[PDB]
Amino acid sequence: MGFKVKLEKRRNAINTCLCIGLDPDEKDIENFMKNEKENNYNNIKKNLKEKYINNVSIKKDILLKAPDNIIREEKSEEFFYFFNHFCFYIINETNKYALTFKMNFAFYIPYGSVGIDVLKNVFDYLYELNIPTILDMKINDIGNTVKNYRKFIFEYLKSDSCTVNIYMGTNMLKDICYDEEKNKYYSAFVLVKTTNPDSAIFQKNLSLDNKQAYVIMAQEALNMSSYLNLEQNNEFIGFVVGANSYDEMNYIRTYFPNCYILSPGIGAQNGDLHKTLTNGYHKSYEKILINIGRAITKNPYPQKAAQMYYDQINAILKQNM
Amino acid sequence: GLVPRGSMGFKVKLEKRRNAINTCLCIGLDPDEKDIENFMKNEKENNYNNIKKNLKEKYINNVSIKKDILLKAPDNIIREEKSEEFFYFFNHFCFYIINETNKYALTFKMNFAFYIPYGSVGIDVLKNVFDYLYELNIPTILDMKINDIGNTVKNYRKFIFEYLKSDSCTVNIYMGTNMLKDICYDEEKNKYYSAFVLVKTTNPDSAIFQKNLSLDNKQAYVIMAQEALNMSSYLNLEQNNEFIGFVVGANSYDEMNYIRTYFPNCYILSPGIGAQNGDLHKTLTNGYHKSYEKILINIGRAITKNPYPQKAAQMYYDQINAILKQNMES
Ligand SMILES: Nc1cc(=O)[nH]c(=O)n1[C@@H]1O[C@H](COP(=O)(O)O)[C@@H](O)[C@H]1O
Ligand SMILES: Nc1cc(=O)[nH]c(=O)n1[C@@H]1O[C@H](COP(=O)(O)O)[C@@H](O)[C@H]1O
Repeated sequence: MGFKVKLEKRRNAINTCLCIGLDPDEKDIENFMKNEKENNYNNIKKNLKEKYINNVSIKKDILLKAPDNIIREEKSEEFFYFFNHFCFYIINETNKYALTFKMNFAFYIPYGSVGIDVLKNVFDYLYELNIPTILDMKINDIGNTVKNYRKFIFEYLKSDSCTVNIYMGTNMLKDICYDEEKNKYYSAFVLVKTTNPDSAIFQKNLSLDNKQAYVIMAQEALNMSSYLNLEQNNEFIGFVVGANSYDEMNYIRTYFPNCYILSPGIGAQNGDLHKTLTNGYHKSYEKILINIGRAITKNPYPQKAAQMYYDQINAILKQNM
Repeated sequence: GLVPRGSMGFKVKLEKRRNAINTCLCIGLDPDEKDIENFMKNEKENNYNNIKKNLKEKYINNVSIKKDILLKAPDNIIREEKSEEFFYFFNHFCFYIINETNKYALTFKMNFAFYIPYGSVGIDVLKNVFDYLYELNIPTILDMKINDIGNTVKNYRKFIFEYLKSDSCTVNIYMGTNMLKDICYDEEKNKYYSAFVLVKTTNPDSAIFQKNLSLDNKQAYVIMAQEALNMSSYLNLEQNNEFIGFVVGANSYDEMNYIRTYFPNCYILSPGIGAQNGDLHKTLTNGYHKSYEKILINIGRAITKNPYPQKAAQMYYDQINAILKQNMES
């Protein structure tokens, strides 16, 4: 059924709220290319033994080839092959510690179409493993236009959820989280308080009747969730609250006690894991997803990086229990 | 004293084209699935008259992606290349619109959302569309409303300004204006780029944050506009012939007036004429600047869903130019 149910069931199976961010940059892909040479393509060889590699949509034949053969006979496909295999490696190494994976669209678009094929294969692979997914694309537009993102994200990729910037207004959510024609409902996290250094400029400095913009925005997002009856349908509108934004995390959790929060900003952005999880804590802890991207994906051994975040999260979750 | 194509800042490119064609029409190219399907059907019914005309154009030979496919005879596509049929008819639909309408366009605006919902195939089309517009030298806007943290948003900059070679893009600065340092500036190459930030949009509930939120008796959209310009100054964009401008809906007459009043020389991009029914005389009058290119009037479906887009475009060009004339003759 809904994302609410998928998250709950996965939390029951793995007992964490780690969200692993999969945001590969050019340097990471090139590094993977290089390491794999030095290592006799060990990680790619592992990827090929996994069963679900056989269920991805795009250029499967290419993906199943030996690296040595790709490099000589399918050179034009080398970037595709190593990019896709980088993502498969990270997933295969870390999925056992992940409540959910968040892929930031920005990392999949800058080479043109090739990265979108990779992104589709990444979502196919996670769907097959039944791991909850988030597309972080911060979508926003008028209703007629945004329906195309609903199609891309929820029908093409079959994502469970996405991120949305509702500064234009909340009506867009009607065309992102709801498909009237098909009677389908989808989940989204709206930007509330972000991690960038100048985030106060509009999110805090603007207000409406003694409340900061971020509170107004959170409240209006939940009002739209209500109008749509999302939770009735096991889907939700939640909040992106920065892991370096303790006061706001604390406020949001206090005043919206049962909201779903997605919290990026730990690791590469120096956010604080203990404070973030303590301030956003909920006993149904799928309601406080702690996103870790670069601190895992730019680590020579991502499994060990994932494991340590998993263990620390779990030790903090017990403290708060 | 002459600058070659591609070797000048967006400010200069817009002003030169405005001088040439004397309009502020921005043509929106937002093809939906029905548009592509309808094009395929109509071409099939008419022995591909419009595709055959596309294939005559010299610059189709200059686009980057799958020329081997694009330049095939249409009946060969249907028979021998069925897996490339959608790519071919989608790309030729966009080329057909461009070919029929470009002589009237100050700029074309492509909304990214229309090119993504089929996966990679639409991004190949979008790349070819931007390469084609670049060859024709027609000013471009990628309407993507991009936003993210600095490290992430750089990837959009690379896609939009290096891969597509767009002249400009739309940006949502609700996260903050620091992101503009990573969009309108590339520190590594020391290159500067142009953008339009969202100020007042056309959606029916746009007031809910843009007007309802305030700081010291100034509404959010005014604060956002000022902050964008402050960053533009800091970055020295206009000294490098680039700019940060504002998206202001064609239906937002009072907001357009305030913006032009308070920021007299700002660049405004105004969607909402045509399909969305905004008042053209009211918008163009409230947003008017004697340098026409500072009030771009976007028209999309009203042109692209018309059976005769060349004529539809000519009719909006003429209507706009008539209103420009009235504003110029006082
Ligand atoms: N959506 C976001 C809102 C935000 O405020 N900060 C942030 O980092 N993100 C995204 O989360 C991820 C953080 O990744 P990392 O800093 O763990 O690598 C990236 O995809 C960011 O673009
Ligand atoms: N960027 C926008 C901001 C906005 O407020 N309204 C709007 O319509 N747009 C875009 O302009 C175009 C309007 O096209 P049309 O209504 O003329 O077809 C579409 O790409 C919209 O997503």
